Amino acid sequence: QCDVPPNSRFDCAPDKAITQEQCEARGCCYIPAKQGQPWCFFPPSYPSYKLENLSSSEMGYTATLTRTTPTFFPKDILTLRLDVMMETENRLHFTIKDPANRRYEVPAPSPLYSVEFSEEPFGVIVHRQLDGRVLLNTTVAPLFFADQFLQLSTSLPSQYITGLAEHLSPLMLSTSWTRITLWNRDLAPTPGANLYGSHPFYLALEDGGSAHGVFLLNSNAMDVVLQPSPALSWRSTGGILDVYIFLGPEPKSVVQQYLDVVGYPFMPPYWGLGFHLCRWGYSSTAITRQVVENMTRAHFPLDVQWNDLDYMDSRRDFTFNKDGFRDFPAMVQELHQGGRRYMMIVDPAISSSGPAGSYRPYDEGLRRGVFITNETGQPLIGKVWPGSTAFPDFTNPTALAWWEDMVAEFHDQVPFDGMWIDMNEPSNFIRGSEDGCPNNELENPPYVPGVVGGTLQAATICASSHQFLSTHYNLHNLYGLTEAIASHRALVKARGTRPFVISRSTFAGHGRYAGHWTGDVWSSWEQLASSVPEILQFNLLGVPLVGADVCGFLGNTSEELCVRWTQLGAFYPFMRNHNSLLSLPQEPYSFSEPAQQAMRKALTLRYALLPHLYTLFHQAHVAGETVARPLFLEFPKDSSTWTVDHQLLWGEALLITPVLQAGKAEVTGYFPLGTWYDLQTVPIREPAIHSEGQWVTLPAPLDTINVHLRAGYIIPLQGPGLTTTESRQQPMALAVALTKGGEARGELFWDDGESLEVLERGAYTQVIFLARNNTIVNELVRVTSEGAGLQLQKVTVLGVATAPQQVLSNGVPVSNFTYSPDTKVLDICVSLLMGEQFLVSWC
Ligand SMILES: *[C@@H]1O[C@H](CO)[C@@H](O[C@@H]2O[C@H](CO)[C@@H](O[C@@H]3O[C@H](CO)[C@@H](O)[C@H](O)[C@@H]3O)[C@H](O)[C@H]2NC(C)=O)[C@H](O)[C@H]1NC(C)=O
Ligand SMILES: *[C@@H]1O[C@H](CO[C@@H]2O[C@@H](C)[C@@H](O)[C@@H](O)[C@@H]2O)[C@@H](O[C@@H]2O[C@H](CO)[C@@H](O)[C@H](O)[C@H]2NC(C)=O)[C@H](O)[C@H]1NC(C)=O
Ligand SMILES: *[C@@H]1O[C@H](CO)[C@@H](O[C@@H]2O[C@H](CO)[C@@H](O)[C@H](O)[C@H]2NC(C)=O)[C@H](O)[C@H]1NC(C)=O
Ligand SMILES: CCCCCCC[C@@H]1N[C@@H](CO)[C@H](O)[C@H]1O
Ligand SMILES: *[C@@H]1O[C@H](CO)[C@@H](O)[C@H](O)[C@H]1NC(C)=O
Ligand SMILES: *[C@@H]1O[C@H](CO)[C@@H](O)[C@H](O)[C@H]1NC(C)=O
Ligand SMILES: [Cl-]
Ligand SMILES: [Cl-]
Ligand SMILES: [Cl-]
Repeated sequence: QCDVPPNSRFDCAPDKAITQEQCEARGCCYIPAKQGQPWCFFPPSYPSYKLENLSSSEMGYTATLTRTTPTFFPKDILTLRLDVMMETENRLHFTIKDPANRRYEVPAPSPLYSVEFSEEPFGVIVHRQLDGRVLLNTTVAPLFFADQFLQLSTSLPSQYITGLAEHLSPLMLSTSWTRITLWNRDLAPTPGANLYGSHPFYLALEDGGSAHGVFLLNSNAMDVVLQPSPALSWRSTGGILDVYIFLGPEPKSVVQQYLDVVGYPFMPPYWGLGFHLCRWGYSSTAITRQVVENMTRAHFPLDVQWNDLDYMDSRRDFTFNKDGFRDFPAMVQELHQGGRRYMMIVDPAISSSGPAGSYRPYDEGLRRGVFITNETGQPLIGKVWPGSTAFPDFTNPTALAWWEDMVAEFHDQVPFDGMWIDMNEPSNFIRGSEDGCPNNELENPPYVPGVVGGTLQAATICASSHQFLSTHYNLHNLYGLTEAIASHRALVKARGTRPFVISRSTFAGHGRYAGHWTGDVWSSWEQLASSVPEILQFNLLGVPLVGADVCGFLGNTSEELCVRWTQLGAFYPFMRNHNSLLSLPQEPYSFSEPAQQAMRKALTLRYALLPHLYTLFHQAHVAGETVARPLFLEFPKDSSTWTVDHQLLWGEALLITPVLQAGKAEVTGYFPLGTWYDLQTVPIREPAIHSEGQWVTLPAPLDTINVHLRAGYIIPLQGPGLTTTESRQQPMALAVALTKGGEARGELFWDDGESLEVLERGAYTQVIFLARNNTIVNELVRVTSEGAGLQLQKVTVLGVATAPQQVLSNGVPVSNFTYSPDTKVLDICVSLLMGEQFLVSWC
């Protein structure tokens, strides 16, 4: 009975340090590890639930689950209801609930899956129908379902699993007895720690390159434990088991299927894809204006100027000081006059210490009962930047109305273009409240997940504090998401155009409302390298508008680190350089001339690619696609890609291989089977890498980042500007990467860059580009006033093996072309319109 292979032992003492006698008294097996692996584990006969009265419904199954022997946890729920819903051919959904009490809940034709059930011990078994592979099997360990402890386990199909944000780790999670804690926490990113957000989703790869995803729709503090058998255990401190399985079979299909439940990514405004520049320490409008002046003087693109806490009066939301920021409104109006936008920090917590009637956000918040309350029904008071603060309850419909009013009234004073919502874990400088927290089972639960500080109260507010929908215990992991939703709506009402919200704290489904940055990353080579997996991970989780602080936030960047970080950072979907109060300056213009040139080239290339990046965001928004994606999403059948997380793709076609280490003049990266053209051969070293699926060492001097364009793809480009206001007026270009057989395909999505309801109203242009048999044509999917008059002036064709004798545009010899026999590049001058059918030919 105790003859269980070490890697298959499930922990029977997750709650406490246990002796052999206590372990055996629990009905568990005690076998010390020979050097982590649990010493106290469940025998196969450990009491679980028994399935009874399984019955077939329309859309699936229902059953009773009965536990006859209590666990070592208090308040086992001995009778459960199982509901299985076969929702689509790709999506299976099951719940396990208490039928006697409403518990907290987060607010050939055949399916790809088959489901069967173990009776005793109870388990759900999900097979992939096509190849019989076991994807889910919850029979592997007991089902625990107590008031403050849920545990469901499964076998995994492989050692390859990704998800369960937010943590600083490789894209592929370690299955070596790893405890991953989901409890939103203000902490500078470091490995093994619960960070700002919680995404209870994983994607599991299968031998051969198929994949499936599992979402547990549970917002409680949880541990997810991975062991090398391989297997996973969800361990939640409340709510219910609400489980979705997504059958893929392609990894990109798993992600889209997940996003079909939690929401497709919001469409950002075009300007939001430009360069953002911020620090804590721009302590006046004069200094802030000098940042824009200095960037402009040195020909550095900048779409958006930001301020941190500097702008506020005594670090309070919806104020500006009358010292350095007396003329704040004029500053922002002037930014708009120059074609730039403005962003500023907003904290959730509201100063509670001001004289009554002197600070409207608090005074009005008190009147309308917007704040999280304590045992006596008064506002819970903590400490953040302004001192004593109350915390808005963004589950309260009246708090939403209050937040809309405060944002709209402040926007009437200072016409900011979005909100940078920080400290929204929610972060508390003291433990729970100024008054501490009561002694109850929510504050002191029977199972505390592996959170930093060892308590649910650490760096946040009391768990038993009251919100409109439930206790903070159940809602904590949603706090940031609820603020992001409230802020999205507030910005839609205030401005009447697409909202731009960048949030620190997140939850599953965040990407439907807002973007994210990875928080207080050190200015280190390690954090530069760690940013690639984390940006890729957020893309898999439907938050494609993500990036890290370019050059790092904490400490002092070096010039070499800031060159490499700007080079990589230019391929973050959200690109912002941000810097701490105590740091040396790190604006592009603050470095040596050669570092400035490298940084200017990185920004120039990003601005040139913006029509492509915007089209990739359109695909995320309409089809649940990733923007930044790991190689394994695009080449899943090549198992060499599975562990690659220091390279990224933009969409299907652009491979970025950054230097992530000091003192390097070369980088080794994986090239999937195919031809990869060096983007340096496109007017804005091997001209083409011919790969069989192999590692290639590339030259990568300090002034260089390796970027390759996949053969078979066409990229739309636009001319330069220091803003997207300027760049969107420039003529466009195509980069056409031919296959050996002379084929390529690409597309362009164009709209006005900021209106709401564009796709519903049809207020966009959509064009497909096709290369075939020495011709390039456009195919007009939709042509409207927005995009019709886009000028195409240049067509660069890569992989043209012989010099053409003639190049025609609509049947007429072109004004000029150049052909380079060394690089096999054909560069063609044209005068065409994206929205009018053209034919470019050569021979
Ligand atoms: C629920 O939250 C409220 C605040 O909204 C807490 O009120 C606080 O209660 C303490 C006493 O328990 C007050 O401390 C007292 O302050 C006065 C001076 O103002 C001092 O003379 C007393 O010796 C004592 O320190 C505190 O002022 C008050 N805070 C505010 C903002 O009024 C309440 O205690 C919370 N309830 C629980 C059970 O946590
Ligand atoms: C499993 O179900 C049986 C039978 O339940 C009946 O039929 C169902 C379709 C549904 O309509 C129920 O409401 C019916 O009662 C349960 O056994 C019955 O228990 C009830 C109440 O204790 C009793 O009145 C009947 O005599 C029993 N009927 C039979 C045929 O034995 C049984 O309790 C269910 N098991 C569990 C664990 O819930
Ligand atoms: C799902 O997991 C269960 C438990 O690990 C597997 O059931 C065991 O199968 C082994 C080998 O066939 C038997 O010797 C054990 O007696 C079974 N245990 C129990 C509790 O039934 C089961 O095979 C797995 N199902 C699938 C389809 O893989
Ligand atoms: C110099 C110490 C820096 C650490 C504190 C930063 C506090 C706050 N959080 C940052 C964003 O995560 C932001 O820049 C600042 O307002
Ligand atoms: C802008 O550049 C000037 C001239 O080099 C410098 O004195 C000033 O401090 C800079 N200001 C900022 C905010 O970088
Ligand atoms: C960064 O540089 C400044 C100036 O030399 C210094 O005071 C500060 O401590 C440095 N920061 C770190 C973390 O070394
Ligand atoms: Cl012992
Ligand atoms: Cl509740
Ligand atoms: Cl390999």
